[PDB]
Amino acid sequence: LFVRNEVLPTLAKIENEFTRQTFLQFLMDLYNIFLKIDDLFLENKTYFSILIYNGPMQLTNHLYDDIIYVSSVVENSDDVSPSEYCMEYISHLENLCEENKLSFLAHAYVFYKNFHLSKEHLLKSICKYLNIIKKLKSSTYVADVENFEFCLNKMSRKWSRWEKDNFLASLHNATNKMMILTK
Repeated sequence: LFVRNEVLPTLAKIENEFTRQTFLQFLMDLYNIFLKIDDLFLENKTYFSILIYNGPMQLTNHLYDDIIYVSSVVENSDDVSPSEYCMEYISHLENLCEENKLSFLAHAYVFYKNFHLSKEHLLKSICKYLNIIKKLKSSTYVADVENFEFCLNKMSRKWSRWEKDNFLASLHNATNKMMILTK
């Protein structure tokens, strides 16, 4: 199956060598990137049926609820909105998807993947640092990534070698643009 034999090794190979106001913005940025992914799936309902019919993932809803919670323990909470950088990235995903649906899909995947892989350490240590009592809904593991990986395996069964090549190459680009959203 494509994920275990091709995607996960490729990601392994791709391994080489801040106030509360700011944290709320961080979550708003993440909410909007993930929301955009959900919108670009629905805007191509036919192409992405296996990820839709698989049924919605829970992460956007978790972040939504987590933004409401964190809003409650931030002064001037209604002032904060998505950052300049996030709105670039949202347009970039539109554009990516417009050009090549699998180029876009690689970027969605890596985003779900790298968030899963880093969320628990990040959100615990940020919420410690900023004295934010309640653990966030979006730090919980609810198989979003596993479900993503399940759908990749099924989609890859109807992909040309070329389409797989594009997807695996696109992981590099997505991995990099990931890091850049870490400040």
